[PDB]
Amino acid sequence: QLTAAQELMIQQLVAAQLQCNKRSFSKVTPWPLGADPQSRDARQQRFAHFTELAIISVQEIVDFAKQVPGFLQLGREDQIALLKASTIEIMLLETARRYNHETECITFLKDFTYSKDDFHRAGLQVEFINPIFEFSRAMRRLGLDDAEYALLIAINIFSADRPNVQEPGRVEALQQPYVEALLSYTRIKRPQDQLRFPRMLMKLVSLRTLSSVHSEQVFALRLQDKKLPPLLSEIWDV
Ligand SMILES: O=C(O)Cc1ccc(COc2cccc(-c3c(Cc4ccccc4)cnc4c(C(F)(F)F)cccc34)c2)cc1
Ligand SMILES: O=C(O)Cc1ccc(COc2cccc(-c3c(Cc4ccccc4)cnc4c(C(F)(F)F)cccc34)c2)cc1
Repeated sequence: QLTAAQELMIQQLVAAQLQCNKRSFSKVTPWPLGADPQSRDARQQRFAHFTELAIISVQEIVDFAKQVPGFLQLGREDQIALLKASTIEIMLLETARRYNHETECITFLKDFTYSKDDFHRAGLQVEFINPIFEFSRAMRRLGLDDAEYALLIAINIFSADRPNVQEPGRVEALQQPYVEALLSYTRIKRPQDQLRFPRMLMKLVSLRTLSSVHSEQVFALRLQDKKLPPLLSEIWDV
């Protein structure tokens, strides 16, 4: 019982997500192969490889948001305020989406697959990596399809409570149709489990905390002179 209008909205979202991601292929610094043991330079090269993946992701996320129906109707100031806050959360959703529970690794851009050890080997701290993997496993147990991921991202974008939002009324009104679509879609997909929808919305709660956990990781780089490139530092370093 999805209405025609809801079906159309969902098609648009899934088509946009697909196109934007394919556009992230249409060259990152390599993962260091052939390094010496305990190497300063190897570690920095790993970190640099990761910062460049993050820079690819942020561009994909902005490109996707611009395609989300209603986003560009908002004032430009609100567009920026919404994307600034949602970028890390959407990035962690797309990360969770690429977790393989069999291997316990994350695969980025098809070719780049990494373990907890590999993230640690690049200089990221256990206090950040562990909750990300915990979240990824919890996301895996939900079994979201492409429509559910796209809808959840749209809902995340139109959060009226982000810092410096000018027209929170308009933002909340834009969130409504996407919340309503996800409610309808989840009922049809799994009618016997009436909790899958609350459990999904609850992942937005966890993402808020992960953003805070991420802020602490960013801060921990300041007392080990391992700083972010300027682009990432602008959106992430307070
Ligand atoms: O834009 C492009 O064509 C390509 C591109 C894609 C990604 C990035 C880096 O990744 C991000 C992620 C979250 C937001 C922005 C961001 C934008 C970006 C933006 C654009 C349109 C609507 C909304 C947001 C614009 N202006 C910002 C400003 C300000 F002070 F206002 F100048 C401050 C802080 C962030 C921003 C950037 C930079 C470029
Ligand atoms: O694959 C596709 O098709 C699309 C796609 C392409 C790329 C990506 C993201 O790619 C990555 C890969 C490795 C790390 C990050 C990264 C994160 C995010 C993060 C952190 C730990 C583990 C997983 C993810 C957060 N913070 C970082 C910081 C910090 F200092 F903390 F600011 C520094 C450097 C990297 C990071 C990002 C997603 C989707």
